[PDB]
Amino acid sequence: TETYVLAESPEFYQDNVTDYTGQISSSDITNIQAAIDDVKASEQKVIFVVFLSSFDGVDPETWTQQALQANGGGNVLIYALAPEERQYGIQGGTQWTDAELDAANNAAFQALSQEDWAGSALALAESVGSSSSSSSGSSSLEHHHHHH
Repeated sequence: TETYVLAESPEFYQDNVTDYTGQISSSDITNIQAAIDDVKASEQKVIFVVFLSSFDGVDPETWTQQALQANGGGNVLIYALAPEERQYGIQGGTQWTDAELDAANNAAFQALSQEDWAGSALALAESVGSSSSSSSGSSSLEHHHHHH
């Protein structure tokens, strides 16, 4: 019974990638989004990538955590990147392990040293997307249509 669910997909989550830089190519933003949705669909984990100009005076890890608090991060992961200052921060919700967060940190960092800012977010998602196995649960949906 390792098949997927037909239709009834989550129509929420308009975007998982927000920029304040305008430096990231729109198509690559969609690529990052696609990588995140794989995690959202298989691991039920919702990642959020924010490309900031800088952190002003909030600090990267502190900024992410606060954004996570306001979001009530259950399955949420806040990733804040400041390309202008080569600094970043990564924090996940209750449904994320310290190991997952670290792997995501190392994943993004690889592209960040290369200054491939968009690739860091993409790699961050891929590090978790690769976890997508044949582990299917007993779940099935249907809008049984009213008649008489």
